Amino acid sequence: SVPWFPKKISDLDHCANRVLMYGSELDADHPGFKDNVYRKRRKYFADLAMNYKHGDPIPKVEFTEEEIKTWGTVFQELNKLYPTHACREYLKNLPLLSKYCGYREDNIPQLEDVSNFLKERTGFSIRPVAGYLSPRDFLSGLAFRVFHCTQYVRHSSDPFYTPEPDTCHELLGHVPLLAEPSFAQFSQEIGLASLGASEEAVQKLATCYFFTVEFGLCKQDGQLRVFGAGLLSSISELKHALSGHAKVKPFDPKITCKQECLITTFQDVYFVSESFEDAKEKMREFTKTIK
Ligand SMILES: Cn1c(=O)[nH]c(=O)c2c1nc(Sc1nc3ccc(NC(=O)CC[C@@H](N)C(=O)O)cc3[nH]1)n2Cc1ccccc1
Ligand SMILES: [Fe+3]
Repeated sequence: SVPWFPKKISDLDHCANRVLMYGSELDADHPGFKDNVYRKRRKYFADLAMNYKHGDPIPKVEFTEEEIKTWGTVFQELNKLYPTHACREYLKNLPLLSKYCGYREDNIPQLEDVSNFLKERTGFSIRPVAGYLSPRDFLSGLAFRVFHCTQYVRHSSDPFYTPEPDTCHELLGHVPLLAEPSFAQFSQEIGLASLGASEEAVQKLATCYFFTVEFGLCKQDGQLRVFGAGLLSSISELKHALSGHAKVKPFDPKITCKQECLITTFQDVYFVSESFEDAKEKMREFTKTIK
């Protein structure tokens, strides 16, 4: 029988809080693991997300000077690399975000502002999320053009590394492409495909999502470019991915879905999509075979 799935955007209220691992529950190896002040700050962010209901404005947060410095450090360096590394759609949308959502080195954009911007451009919206969700629940958000988004900032001891998504990853990695209609469509259809799907199918969709939305490369005017959010927010892997020393294969869902998703190291392999339109077409054919 078909498992429960959200049927309208407010139904995400019921699965968004089905958190498998709370945001405040840091793994032994976390840079802030021994920091009780950062631990409290994380509990504050997790509580904001848990209390959030669809329809609410996303609570605005006053970021500390230390958090803003961490953002600025990350921001400053990544921006040096984007012109020579990022896909054209990313480069087109990022200056719009600087203009309308206050992206700059000395300011962390508010999720509410970014959500209102996306709603206008592609109908995407943001939902703050406490911590890790099941792949079923995370992907179901995309069905309604909702991106579940972390609001906290990585620990300041190491601005260039995070074991997990933080809101620097969300704002710099994900948001510029959610503002692109072809990418938004591609993403939504991953979500739509997942709704009520078997566990098996959900896992394969989540792996395809990982190797496009999070670590994807594309070919544009004969060049390899980056569109994966996990690359776009990581100084070291962004450079590595286009370095010439990375393994690279064509995006092909039946093959890609067999690949392991690595969380604490560089990927072993990156997949190249011809275009967002082509990736979308390939997923449509793939979904027929698993659903
Ligand atoms: C498939 N899936 C699920 O099943 N459940 C989710 O809740 C989920 C999800 N996918 C995402 S989105 C997402 N998962 C990620 C994993 C890794 C990375 N890696 C990096 O950013 C590298 C950066 C670093 N090396 C550096 O130093 O910069 C980016 C990710 N983006 N989430 C939301 C979620 C919210 C909170 C916590 C986890 C996940
Ligand atoms: Fe991500």
